Amino acid sequence: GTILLDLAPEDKEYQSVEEEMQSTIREHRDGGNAGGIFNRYNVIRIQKVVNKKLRERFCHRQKEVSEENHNHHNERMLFHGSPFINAIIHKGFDERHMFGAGIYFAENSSKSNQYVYGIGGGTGCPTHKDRSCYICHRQMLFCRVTLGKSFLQFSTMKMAHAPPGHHSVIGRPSVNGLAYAEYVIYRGEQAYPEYLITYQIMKPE
Ligand SMILES: [Zn+2]
Repeated sequence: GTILLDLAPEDKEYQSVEEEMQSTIREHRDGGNAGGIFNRYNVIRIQKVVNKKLRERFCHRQKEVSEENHNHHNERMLFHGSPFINAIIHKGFDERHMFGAGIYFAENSSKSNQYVYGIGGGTGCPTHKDRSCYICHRQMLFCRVTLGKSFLQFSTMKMAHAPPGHHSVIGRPSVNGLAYAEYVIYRGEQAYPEYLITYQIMKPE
C-alpha cells in the first residue's frame, strides 16, 4: 500500500514545501472563525506519499488530459484540506465524497486550513471541539493537480463536471467576489497527494 517518507528539515525539498506553506498564509474574511487565529504554522513533519496504484491512476489520467490539451497536462502544486486526509493517502481522492460537487484546492495554505476539520471548520478538532485549536496536530496535503484546460470564472458556476472540452474550473479573486483563488477538479485521478504536512497553527502574542 502506502509508504510515508519523512523529509529532513535540512533538505531543500522540505524547505521548499514549508516555504510555500508559510508564505501563502493570508487574512481571511471570517477573521479566523473557520481555521483559527494565527500568523504562522509550527510544522511538525513533512512526508512524501508513495503508493504504486495511486501513482498509476494519476499518471494514466495525466496522459489522457495531456492528449486533450495540446500535449500539455498543465500541472499545478496546490494545497488541500479536508477531514478525509487518512482515506486520501491510502485510497486516493474520490469525487463521490461554489463550483458544485468537485474536489477543491487552494494556492493559499490558510484557505485549505479552513477545511481541515470540515465546512467552516466543521466542529473543530475531534478532541476539544475547537476550530482554533493550538494543541492538536492538523494535517493538510500539498498536491500535484492536473488542471488541463481550465474554465476560469469570477463568480459561482455550480457544475457536476468540468464544461465540455475542459478538465478543471478555477475561481479567480476579484473585489466584490472570491477573496482567494480556488481550483476544482471533478475526477479524483486528477490529483496526487504528494506531500502530507503535519502541523499546528501558532497562537500569536
Ligand atoms: Zn484540539
